[PDB]
Amino acid sequence: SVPWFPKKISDLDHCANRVLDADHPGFKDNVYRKRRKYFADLAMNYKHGDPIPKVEFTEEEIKTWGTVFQELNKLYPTHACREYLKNLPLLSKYCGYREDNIPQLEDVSNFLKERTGFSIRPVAGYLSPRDFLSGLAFRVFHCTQYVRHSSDPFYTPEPDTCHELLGHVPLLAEPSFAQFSQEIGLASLGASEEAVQKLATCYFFTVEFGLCKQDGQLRVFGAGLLSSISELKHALSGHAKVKPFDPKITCKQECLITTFQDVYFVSESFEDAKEKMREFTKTIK
Ligand SMILES: O=c1[nH]c(=O)n(C2CC2)c2nc(Cc3nc4ccccc4[nH]3)n(Cc3ccccc3)c12
Ligand SMILES: [Fe+3]
Repeated sequence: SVPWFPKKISDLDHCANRVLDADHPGFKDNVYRKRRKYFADLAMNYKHGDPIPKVEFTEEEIKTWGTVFQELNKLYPTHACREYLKNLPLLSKYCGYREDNIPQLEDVSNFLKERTGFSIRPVAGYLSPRDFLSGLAFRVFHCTQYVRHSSDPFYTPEPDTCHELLGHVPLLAEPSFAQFSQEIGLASLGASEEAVQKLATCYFFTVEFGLCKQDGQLRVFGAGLLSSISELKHALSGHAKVKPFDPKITCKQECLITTFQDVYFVSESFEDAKEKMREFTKTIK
């Protein structure tokens, strides 16, 4: 029968806590060790209704952010979709997006709440697909608060806060994107294991690695691209395989992690991607 799923936004307290390795940069770092523990604990003890704890980031952490931030910002005008470019300066103004400042999740959450009703919840680590997607049903983005190791600013084995803030947040501020995202979460609620994996894959090739066509040009809206200097350039380089976004086809595609994607999917628009998902979710309900 139907598995447990959240019925209200505070119900995410019951799944968001259901979560390093030696190959990771920073395994070797005792200070980074304690820091990550500190971030994980903040997420574990967060309960819905709490202000998200404000963090004093270290100078090393801010420098790492600045390095990623600076290089990525050179590429956004020519690579990011128009919605991304529209919202990014608003975040600069209202949430302190600067090369020399890491935005606080609480500010970003308040900004999004007034823009689309989206909000942030710090998450200690990787959640099951089901739990992660369930947050979106209440317009809750489960969001990492830690920073990648300073040794390698340009690669992270995992979503860190830099990826969340530069990759995800600007589009969550966009009504059409937020509707699309929430509908993925809503479709997942209490769905079968198979449906959840299918929805997770569609989410992956849209929210995380999606491309869209705007005024005849391919642009990027996927968060994983927008926080990855290499793959951002590669995705629009012309040497990449591209297919039309089509849920029944896209949900079969394998989600690669330790490498560039084999293929990227192109949505006509967020509205259209939304309409296709709606048609698709009917066949998996
Ligand atoms: O917890 C998740 N569970 C899941 O099942 N999915 C998949 C989509 C259903 C997730 N996805 C993302 C965010 C995310 N952003 C990424 C960017 C590039 C590669 C992987 C990414 N995962 N997270 C958050 C997260 C937080 C800490 C460590 C790993 C992942 C999850
Ligand atoms: Fe992500």
